[PDB]
Amino acid sequence: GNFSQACYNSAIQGSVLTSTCIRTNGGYNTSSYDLNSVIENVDGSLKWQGSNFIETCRNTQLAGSSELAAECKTRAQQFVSTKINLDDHIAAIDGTLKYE
Amino acid sequence: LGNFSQACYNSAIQGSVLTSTCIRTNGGYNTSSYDLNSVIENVDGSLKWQGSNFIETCRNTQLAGSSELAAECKTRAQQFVSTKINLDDHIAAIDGTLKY
Ligand SMILES: OC[C@H]1O[C@H](O[C@H]2[C@@H](O)[C@H](O)[C@@H](CO)O[C@@H]2O)[C@@H](O)[C@@H](O)[C@@H]1O
Ligand SMILES: OC[C@H]1O[C@H](O[C@H]2[C@@H](O)[C@H](O)[C@@H](CO)O[C@@H]2O)[C@@H](O)[C@@H](O)[C@@H]1O
Repeated sequence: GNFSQACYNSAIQGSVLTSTCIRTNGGYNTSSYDLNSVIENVDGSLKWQGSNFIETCRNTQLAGSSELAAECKTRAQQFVSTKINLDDHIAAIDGTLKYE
Repeated sequence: LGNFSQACYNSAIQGSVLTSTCIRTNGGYNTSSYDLNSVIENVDGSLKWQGSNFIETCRNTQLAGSSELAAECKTRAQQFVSTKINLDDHIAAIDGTLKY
C-alpha cells in the first residue's frame, strides 16, 4: 500500500479516491480508484476483505492524507462513525492507484 | 475533464452500471464498466455528483443520447420524478477504460 508516499492532492468523493501520483520515470498521473470494490461495512465498521460499503454508509471523507472516514449503519440500523487507513492496501504503481 | 463519449461507442446503462467500448490511446478497442453508484447521489429527486448510492432510491435507469444517465428518482415526498445527469461531466476514457 502506502500510496500517500507517492501521491498528493488526494480526495474522496462518494466511494472514489482520486490522487496525483508520481510515475516511475518522472512526471505525474491523475488516478482514481473505486474503494467500494475493496471495503465492506461490517456492523458499522469499515473493513477490508469485502465490498459494497457505499450502500450503507454516508458522508465519506478523506481524513488526513490516507484515512477514509464515514458514517455507517450497524446491523441494527444505527449510524456510527468509522475510519480505515487506505495506506494499508492502496498503492501507487507507476502513477496508478491499485489495491495490493 | 471527463468527456468519455468523445472516445467511446456502444454505451449502455444497466442498473447503476455504465458499459462502453472505447478507443485505446494507440489504437484498438477496450470494453469496460463503471459503477456510477459510487459517485452519484439522489438529492430530493435530482441526480447530483459529490455523493453516492442513488440507485437505492432510483429506478428505470437508461442512457439518453451518448452520455446522459436518465432515471426516475424518489423525492423526499416519496414520488418518482424524471432526472438526468451528463456523465461526460466526470467520466473519462483513459487508454480505453472508463474512469472518474
Ligand atoms: O446491504 C448492503 C451491505 O451489506 C453488508 O453489510 C451488512 C452489515 O455489515 C451492515 O451493518 C448492514 C447495514 O444495514 O447491512 C448489511 O447487513 C456489507 O456487504 C456492506 O458493505 C453493504 O453495504
Ligand atoms: O435512502 C438512500 C438515499 O439517501 C439519500 O437520499 C435522500 C433524499 O435525497 C431522497 O430524495 C430520498 C428518497 O427516498 O432518500 C433520502 O432521504 C441519498 O444518499 C441517495 O443517493 C440515496 O439513494
